[PDB]
Amino acid sequence: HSHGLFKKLGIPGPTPLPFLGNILSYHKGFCMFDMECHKKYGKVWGFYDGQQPVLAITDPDMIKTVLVKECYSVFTNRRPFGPVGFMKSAISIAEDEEWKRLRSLLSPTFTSGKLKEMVPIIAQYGDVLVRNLRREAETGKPVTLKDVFGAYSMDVITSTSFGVNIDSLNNPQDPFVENTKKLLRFDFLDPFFLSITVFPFLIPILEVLNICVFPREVTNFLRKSVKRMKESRLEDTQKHRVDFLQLMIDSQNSHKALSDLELVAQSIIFIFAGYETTSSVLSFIMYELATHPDVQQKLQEEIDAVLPNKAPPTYDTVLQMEYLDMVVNETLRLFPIAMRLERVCKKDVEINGMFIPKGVVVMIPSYALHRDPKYWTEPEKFLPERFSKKNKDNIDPYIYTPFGSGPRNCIGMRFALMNMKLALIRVLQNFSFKPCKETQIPLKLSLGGLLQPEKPVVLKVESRD
Ligand code: HEM
Repeated sequence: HSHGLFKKLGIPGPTPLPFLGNILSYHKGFCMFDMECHKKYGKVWGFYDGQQPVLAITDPDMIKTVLVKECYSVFTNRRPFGPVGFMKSAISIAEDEEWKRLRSLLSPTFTSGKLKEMVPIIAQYGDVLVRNLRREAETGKPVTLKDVFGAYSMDVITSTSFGVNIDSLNNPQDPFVENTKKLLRFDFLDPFFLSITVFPFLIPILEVLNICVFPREVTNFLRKSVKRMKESRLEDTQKHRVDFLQLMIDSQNSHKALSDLELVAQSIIFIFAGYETTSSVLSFIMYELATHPDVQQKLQEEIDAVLPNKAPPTYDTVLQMEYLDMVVNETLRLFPIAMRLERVCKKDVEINGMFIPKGVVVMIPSYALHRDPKYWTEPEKFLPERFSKKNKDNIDPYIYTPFGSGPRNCIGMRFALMNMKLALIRVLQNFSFKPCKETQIPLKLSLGGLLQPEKPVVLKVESRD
């Protein structure tokens, strides 16, 4: 019962109930709870996830000392979350020294160089998306974005980690599409995870019963999948391509190296971390564009000016589109799908005047901060202008953090950005998007612990001649 803590330190917050902490307050989701506390406790506050104390911070400098300055020594890990199994060694779950080794070994995977080399691969599935989406534009019945984009997203993950070239959308069956599909990001407000937070003592029990938040079904398949390919597939050499797996294998053959269990776990996590995030953001971007016909027109003019007569998109060409970048960034402001960044304080400290005791989870409420009236004129509005070179000097890099910051930010950032824009450039060269009847306006965020549409986005899709 650390419920005494925040008053003992003099830190404001809502009143915990015995056992539950402040969880009952999650009935309206992480984001709405965060915005409420901000409005009423000011710069910093505390609360309890069961008996787990969590201190929220909104100070640009404070946030930076945590994410940047003192990542290495004090604020290195995220909070443990459930029985994790062999995935305990995935880079985004790993901790302290184990984590640093992996971050180092996997860094070259996401180089500028290696990114450029993957353009021809992912571009090839831009084509396929178009081909596909076209079919629906003829059908004239409203499109489901999460489905069209999920396909695209899966298509791109598979190929860029050993080239498993599959049209997911039309191959509803293939063993490989089915397993991966089931790799859905976790809802830390579902019945299961709510119980884990209140009875965290129940975790070691589950670990001993070989139960795991990553279903046995999918991970088994994948290890046994990666199995055949990793050796006895490319054990014949020739036509070596660029993909995360080879990239990781190449460091397997001459604090170095990756084990045959650690490599399987990164492979899985990349999917987990990339699959639904990419597809979701892309839905939010298409939503914004359809409910803002103007911005879409502006965007299609830029694309056409840079890439005349449907010319195929490229690396250098993509880094050159400033309005595209603006639209992507605005969308992320409004829908920063991680919602919060979190670090566990490993030892007593004081940071710009405020003392953090060992064991507290320090939490930065991204969704809140992105909508804070202090930094944003018209917070709730979709306005890409906000991110023009003529203004970007006015956005604070520790208020706007859709991919986090410091040494433990999204290692897949440049790749996510490039991949998404590629999808957009090709989709927008060919079609336009339009609100439907079944389109929700204004859209409504879920009650869950995911940032996602309450009801999946469906839009009218019109071809360009
Ligand atoms: C647009 C979709 C995506 C968004 C919004 C996104 C956002 C983030 C955020 C906010 C974090 C936490 C950073 C922190 O703790 O401060 C993160 C971590 C991470 N992301 Fe991304 N991400 C996206 C796609 C990706 C992709 C495509 C990959 C790689 C394939 C990726 C791999 C990771 C990994 C491995 C971590 C943990 C890094 C570490 O602990 O060293 N995510 N992501």
